[PDB]
Amino acid sequence: CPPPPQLRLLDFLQKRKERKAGQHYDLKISKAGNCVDMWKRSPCNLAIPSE
Repeated sequence: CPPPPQLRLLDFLQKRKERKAGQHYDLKISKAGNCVDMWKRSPCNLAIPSE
């Protein structure tokens, strides 16, 4: 059986997704760029510069 009203948004999204995906000059280099705790930093040990 179909869905009720107020959920037609699912229909819109389903039909829209199929159309296509593309963009020229795509500057993103991260799939996980949508994280939350972006403030965390791993403890990094630098090597002593020569001079």
